[PDB]
Amino acid sequence: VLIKEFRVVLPCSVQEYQVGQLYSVAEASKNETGGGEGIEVLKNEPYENDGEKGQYTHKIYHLKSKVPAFVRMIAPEGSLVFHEKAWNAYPYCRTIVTNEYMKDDFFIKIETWHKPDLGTLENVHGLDPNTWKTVEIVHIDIADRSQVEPADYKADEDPALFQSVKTKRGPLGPNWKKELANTPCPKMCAYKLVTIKFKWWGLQSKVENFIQKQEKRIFTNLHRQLFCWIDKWIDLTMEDIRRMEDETQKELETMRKKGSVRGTSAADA
Ligand SMILES: CCCCCCCC/C=C\CCCCCCCC(=O)OC[C@H](COP(=O)(O)OCC[N+](C)(C)C)OC(=O)CCCCCCC/C=C\CCCCCCCC
Repeated sequence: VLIKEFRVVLPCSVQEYQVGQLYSVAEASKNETGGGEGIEVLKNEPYENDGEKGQYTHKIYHLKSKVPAFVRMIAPEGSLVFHEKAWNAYPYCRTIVTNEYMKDDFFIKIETWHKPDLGTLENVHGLDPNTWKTVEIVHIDIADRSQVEPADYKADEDPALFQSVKTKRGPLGPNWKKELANTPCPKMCAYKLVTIKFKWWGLQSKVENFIQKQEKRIFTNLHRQLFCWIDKWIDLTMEDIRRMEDETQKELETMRKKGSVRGTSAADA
């Protein structure tokens, strides 16, 4: 088992992010879908478990050629399908990724708190004090080029080179964070606690570390994009998002069937 907390500080409010995250996840999902691989949405509906209200989503990721060669080698044919269930009770979210073949020996749990600060809160998820001390804290800086994998870099998705037309939140320079700190502009931080378990003798350490590395990468590219697409979603209402999600669900079903594979790829070459 491996636990890490990823902190993503953004130049936007917690309120704006609720819309921004959904808009960005919808677009990022389409960018990964095609040629038999990609995202499939099974459910996206409201819920009210116990005394909690929120949005529930059930999605399946088809990652045949997106996983590294070593994973295709050990995985039975047709088992590289992953279910992602998420109970989004924004500003809080609980997501769990599972795999049918792995049953209980595999899971990716992502628990996120969205707060109006700059990633200074400690143990926001209130984990056991001693356990918390063994959790690695990863600070994701969407403006830091060094945190981007060369293969993923795109100058048109570089927040360090982009300026919003509708908010004027100019290009994020090296010291944008400290600047924002003393700039009473919207600010927030997503504390994403990721707990990974991959029980498989001989590969546990390797696979758990691999998945954390990939979650880091996915969080990094997604939020860099989220920021650069800010003019696309900054003026949207939750209602426009629910309309977009309905359209997206349908567009995914069709994309996944046609064309070739597109999007992010992982390789332990
Ligand atoms: C033997 C049989 C088993 C073999 C398996 C062993 C090998 C292990 C290899 C792969 C296993 C891991 C697969 C996990 C799939 C990755 C997706 C993921 O982990 O989704 C969770 C993240 C964080 O959850 P969230 O609540 O923050 O967001 C959700 C927003 N809500 C709540 C509104 C819905 O969701 C997001 O960021 C959403 C961002 C959307 C963009 C998705 C990009 C990923 C698509 C392709 C990349 C694939 C690379 C392969 C490596 C995968 C490792 C991660």
